[PDB]
Amino acid sequence: TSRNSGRDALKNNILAARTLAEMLRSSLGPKGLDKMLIDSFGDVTITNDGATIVKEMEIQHPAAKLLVEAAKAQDSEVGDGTTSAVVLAGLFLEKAESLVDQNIHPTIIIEGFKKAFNKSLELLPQLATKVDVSDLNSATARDALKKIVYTTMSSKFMAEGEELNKIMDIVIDAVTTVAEPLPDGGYNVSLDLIKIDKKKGGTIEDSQLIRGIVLDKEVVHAGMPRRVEKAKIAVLDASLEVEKPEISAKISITSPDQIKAFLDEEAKYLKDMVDKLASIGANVVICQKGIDDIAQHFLAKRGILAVRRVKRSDIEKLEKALGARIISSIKDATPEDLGYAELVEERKVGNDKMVFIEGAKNPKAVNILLRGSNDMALDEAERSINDALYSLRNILMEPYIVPGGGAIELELSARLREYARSVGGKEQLAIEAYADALEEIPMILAETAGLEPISALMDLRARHAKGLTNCGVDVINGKIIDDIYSINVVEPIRVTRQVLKSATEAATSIMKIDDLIAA
Amino acid sequence: TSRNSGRDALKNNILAARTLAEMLRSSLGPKGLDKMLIDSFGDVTITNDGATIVKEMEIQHPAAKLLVEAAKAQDSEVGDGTTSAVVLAGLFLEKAESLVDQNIHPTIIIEGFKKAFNKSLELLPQLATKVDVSDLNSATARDALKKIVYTTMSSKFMAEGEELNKIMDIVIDAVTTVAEPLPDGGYNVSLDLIKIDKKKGGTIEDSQLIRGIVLDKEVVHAGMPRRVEKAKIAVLDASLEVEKPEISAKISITSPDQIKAFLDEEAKYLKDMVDKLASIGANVVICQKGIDDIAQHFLAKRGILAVRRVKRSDIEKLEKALGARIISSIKDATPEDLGYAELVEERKVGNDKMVFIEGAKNPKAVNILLRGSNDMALDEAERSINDALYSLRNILMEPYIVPGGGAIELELSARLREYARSVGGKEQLAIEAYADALEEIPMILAETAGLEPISALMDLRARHAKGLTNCGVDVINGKIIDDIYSINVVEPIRVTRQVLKSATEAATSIMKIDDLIAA
Amino acid sequence: TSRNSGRDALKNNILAARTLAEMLRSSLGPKGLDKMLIDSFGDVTITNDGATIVKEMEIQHPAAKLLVEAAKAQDSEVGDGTTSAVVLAGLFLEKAESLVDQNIHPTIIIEGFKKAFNKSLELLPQLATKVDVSDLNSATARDALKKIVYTTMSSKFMAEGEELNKIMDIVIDAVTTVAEPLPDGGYNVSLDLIKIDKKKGGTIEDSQLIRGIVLDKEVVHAGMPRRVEKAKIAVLDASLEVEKPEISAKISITSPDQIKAFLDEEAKYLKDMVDKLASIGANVVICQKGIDDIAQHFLAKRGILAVRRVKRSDIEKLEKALGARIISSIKDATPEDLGYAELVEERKVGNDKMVFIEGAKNPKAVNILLRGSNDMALDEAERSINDALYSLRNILMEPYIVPGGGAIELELSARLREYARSVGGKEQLAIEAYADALEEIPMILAETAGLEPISALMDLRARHAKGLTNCGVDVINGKIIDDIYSINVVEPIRVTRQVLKSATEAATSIMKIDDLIAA
Repeated sequence: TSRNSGRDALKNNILAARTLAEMLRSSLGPKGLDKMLIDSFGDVTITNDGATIVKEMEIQHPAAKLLVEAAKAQDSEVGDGTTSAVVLAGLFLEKAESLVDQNIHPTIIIEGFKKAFNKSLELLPQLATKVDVSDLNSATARDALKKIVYTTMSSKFMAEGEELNKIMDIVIDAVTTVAEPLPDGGYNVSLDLIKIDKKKGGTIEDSQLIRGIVLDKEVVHAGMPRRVEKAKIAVLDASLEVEKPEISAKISITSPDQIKAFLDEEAKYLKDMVDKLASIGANVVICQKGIDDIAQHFLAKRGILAVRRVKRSDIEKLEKALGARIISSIKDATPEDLGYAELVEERKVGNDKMVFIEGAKNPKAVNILLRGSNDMALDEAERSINDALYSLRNILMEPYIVPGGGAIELELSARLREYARSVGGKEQLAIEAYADALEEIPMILAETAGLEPISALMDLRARHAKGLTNCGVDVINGKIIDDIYSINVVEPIRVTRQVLKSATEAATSIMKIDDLIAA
Repeated sequence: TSRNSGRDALKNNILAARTLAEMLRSSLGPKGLDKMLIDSFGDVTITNDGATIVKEMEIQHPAAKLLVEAAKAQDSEVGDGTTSAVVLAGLFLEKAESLVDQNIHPTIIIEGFKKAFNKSLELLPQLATKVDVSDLNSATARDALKKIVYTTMSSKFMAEGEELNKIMDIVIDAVTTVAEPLPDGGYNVSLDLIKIDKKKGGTIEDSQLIRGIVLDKEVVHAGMPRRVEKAKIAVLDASLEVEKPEISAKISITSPDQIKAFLDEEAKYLKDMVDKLASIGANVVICQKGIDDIAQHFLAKRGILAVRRVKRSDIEKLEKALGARIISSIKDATPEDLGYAELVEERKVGNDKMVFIEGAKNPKAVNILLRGSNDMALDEAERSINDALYSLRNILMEPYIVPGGGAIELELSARLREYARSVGGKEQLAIEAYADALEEIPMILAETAGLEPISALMDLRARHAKGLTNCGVDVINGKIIDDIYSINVVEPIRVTRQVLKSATEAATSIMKIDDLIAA
Repeated sequence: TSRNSGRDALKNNILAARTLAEMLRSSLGPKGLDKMLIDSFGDVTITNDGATIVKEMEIQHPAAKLLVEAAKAQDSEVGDGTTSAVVLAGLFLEKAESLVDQNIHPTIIIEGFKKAFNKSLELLPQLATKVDVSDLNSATARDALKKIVYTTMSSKFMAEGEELNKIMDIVIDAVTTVAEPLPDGGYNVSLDLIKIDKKKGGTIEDSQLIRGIVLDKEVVHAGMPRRVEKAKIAVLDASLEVEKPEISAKISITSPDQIKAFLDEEAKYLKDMVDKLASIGANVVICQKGIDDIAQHFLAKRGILAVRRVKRSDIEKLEKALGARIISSIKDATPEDLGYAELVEERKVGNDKMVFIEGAKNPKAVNILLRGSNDMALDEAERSINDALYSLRNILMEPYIVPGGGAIELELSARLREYARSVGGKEQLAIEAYADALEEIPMILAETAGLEPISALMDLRARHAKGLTNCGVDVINGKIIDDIYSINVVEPIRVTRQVLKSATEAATSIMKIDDLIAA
């Protein structure tokens, strides 16, 4: 059992967490420097994604494991902020450590950072920008929605891709149509209710939203109906497979006719099962855990359109949208538990076959069909719609946006270095370190762009002093910019709010740990 | 888990990828020096193709694995450009490396190589000379084609074969007619529609084009037809073989009659299979994964010509030209699925048998039969034919040529060093280091030819300075030359355009990376 | 020969001058911890003066030697400031090392300290207080002068000496009469004209100012007048000694009588010289490099009081006051080169003999006579008189006084962190780190007294802000206190002005020096 002294243990934990942070920080910006990641299997992986470098690397120091655990817990809400969140966490820790070095109790530092964060959450709804809950059915004369998709695409990659951007703006318009509203000013839109299916080949301009369901399956037998009109769809949980007692009958393999007599006995049990489904009057069937080949001939003969591996999430929606009820087993199929579609057809997308389900009693869920060239251009175009889907769902589910390019932070740093003056003993030194820590974000972006960082930090400060919140620095420009609102660089409120929660959580947690005992 | 520092890693990853390049460049061009490559298993291989030397050699340090990935991707498109492209990537990395020593942020270098490159792509169709689409047919009084077929042979070889060259020039002529032409000086007949079969024995002059398809896999038994007139061809995917249950029926060895009856029951399943075919009335039959021995005897008894092991691609052409169906299995065969040939014969090439299907409506794919010599002299003559088809294909899909021997590069270097003047700031040093790198190609050619390089540059610069888009150095000649068109040293555009595309890709990617993390 | 790198060399010369300062600071202020210093010859020495601790110790590194030279030069003007001055140089330097770490060029840091210092100089007349220029006929009902002498003893001692302190107050009152009036409203008075003579074997109460001069000496032979009335004083540069030629006669040991006759010739020239002085009619004579015993026997016979060893400074104060002429040698003694005194007498002080010259036309110089007990208690009563006289000569030669207890410093730091708002660029950044360095003085005095420094700085910072100027921290009381004037902790303007002058000199000097080449 490995022991560690106090003083020493906190310094040793600030260093691991701090080593992770300054290592992620070459990759912080929207042109940030890409990492190279070799596995023990020796495959190389080059990315600028920050949630991917924590997952891909051996980390073992317990305080470095806490900081990835914070990143991971953050990784489900955001892709860029979870990068920014680790950098911020690291910059708070190296200021806390300077107060501990003046022998100041960490308890007080924790309490003065708690009052800082708290002041900050009452300044960001006033420092925020409020847009319309509905620009003429929330999407007309396009404006806002186009800038979020042109911006998010430029920030995540840049290069060439205008004929991709316009299609992505049309998709984003189609999701915006879906949307039904909350009396606050948010919306009841949901990523989860959105489902995106990608098919190989041709043009990205041929991608569309669907109100009903698309099944990406190619559907089992060529002889089954290629259109069904007024379809009664049965959904069944189990395999279409024989039901038999567990302990298994034995015949000799040294008699020929009996190997055929087990095989034919199980095969007349399947032909019974298919007759029960054609007696039920089903025109389509879904079976989630498989259909035998003999049974697929008998379903095709009786004229029934059968689907295999339709995954649990897609079934819940098909149930819910056509009014089915999930049936456990083929004896258990029963004639009013069947749901209903106007039609079910097979349609080719990019030469490949595909089943589109429509005429649906309620589909809350929607489907987007994405057709396009190759694999790298298709995977990348899906990813790109994803980044654009997620910015739209953050402005839809909360109407407030805040300016970016170092703005928000510089204002907290000046109101907090005004707050911290009215504050009393030993609490004021902690608070004024948290005001400086927001000032340590912002300038690093200007160094990423190839420009001096310290003269860019002072000139934003004096612009912030004579003017107001407007000013900032743009990595994509390479320069200080008069007015951030002008270059489209508004950000969702939720990318700030979460990284100030997860940086103040990771740093207060490394401050709160005075000992470490290891087996 | 091996860690490495930022800034430190960028230099180590340029060195590694610069070292690879600097080892391969002595093998560049038509006198370049050969490497010897010994495998782990001990196999020695002496070569000077550059895509082959990276395939055959172990590479371990990740930034030299990246340049190999650039080689790899270019090797799918060209065989000649890939040798050049790896060296080019070295000449760009060593000007970038000096800019990193002057402390100029990579974001700027990345962007200046980019502005230099964007200018170059708009200088290379104005530097290009465009010949003809096909006024009076392409190859008539042969000339331009004869020049590429003699010029490719000079590069790829440089020894006697005047009596090989007239034959290659003739084969090229034959291919060139086919064409299937595309708008605005394009063409559609290509490498994946060209098929070359080489058969031993006698002269290369006996080589021919075929409009139909040529099958190398022999007609089987002697007692089958060796010529079919007005042939009914059946095409079949599956093996002609006995199909039977999973768990395998057993009849004891110590009942010796009943094993013999089990065998003859399986011979009655085979003779049935053949008798179905003979009932369909297919005078020819093909089975892709095989014909049974009994089954080959019955097809011969009935007077049916059967072919075995024919490859997926050859089958598709044979489908398309005879109007046939690829049938799944003897059970799937049914009486509208048969194609049609005016004749089918077995014809002897250097004594040996070969099956030619011909008189086939509407084929786009062609077959070239190359007869000749024993074996080493025939594999080199097929290879020589390939090399001549690839120049003829770079000329067919764009009828654009660019002067070689350093003419396009020395001309981009002066036009970029004029462009780089009109650009301001430290980004002008960046444009001007990419003009310096093209001028770093070219003089290396003069040293490989056994001449002083720096004095050859000054002679080349002065003829390039008093005239315009002319003069070069030629490794074959072993001099400098006023008239570089005139000695036939001109290149198709697609070998330039790609190797300058794949050197900027590789070098731009090796710059963006600041970390390397290894398990 | 050892060489050193740029920036490295500079950091090492900042490290040596830092270690000196932060070691000299444990002795700071009047509660300061004393050092013990043992010499190479083993001599033990205990002191807390900083100009002594640098003298009694070997300091090796050249940049630390430079700082002793800045201390040596400052010790010659003040005995309190030079201690404070070492500490002030280290505290500016450790802020400079942070700016150098910010990658700021020294030329910009030097120019911002120059602008901080010129701003500081226009701030020290505004903070400055002028009491009077003449104070009811000066030292009258004494009050202000009583307080500076009692305070200077209380900082210098802090134990029983009340009945010396009162004597010291009479002596300061006596020196004040002397002081002559400048039209600035200052007073000309000079330490080079103040003289104190200490005799063992009494009580302090019997100490006096004298207008005329005191000769400390016992004055040679008792046989001469021990009181002279209307004294004609001869002053003589040389020895009363033979003038015989250097290339000189010799005499044999065995010619016994001629040896006695050479001895009597050197005594008969000395007796002529003495008779020559006596014909001139002199009554006192001073010979500064000596009196022969024969010349003393003969000078007492003529009723003449001769003095030996009267040093060159004392000799000028006696010349100017008696209207004498310093004569070179007895041959040059001549009758009107004599000065005149009303009387010259011997008076017994502490039972010890002492000679007083008085009735002097126009002396500027004064003499203070110091009686006391023992030897150690007399040297200390001398030292106590010294330091208080030194505090009078600084209040008298400039009529400006300033507050103490870290009042001036806390006030410069806040006015500069307002100056620095009207300044721009990287020289603003440098001004604001100097301002911070003044804030680092002050709180260390509260730690010598046992208080908490960060809590004594927050209570002073809020009291200096909500209250108003003359706020400080008293190390002798042990408190933060408002109106430090009340406590009597007012200093001369010249002890602050100089200690900022010499610190800003040492720190600029170690900053202008790039290299160090050492043999």
